[PDB]
Amino acid sequence: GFGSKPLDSFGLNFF
Repeated sequence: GFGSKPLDSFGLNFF
């Protein structure tokens, strides 16, 4: 997603 977490479809996961 986009945010401070590990992997997501858009890189690093949202909050």
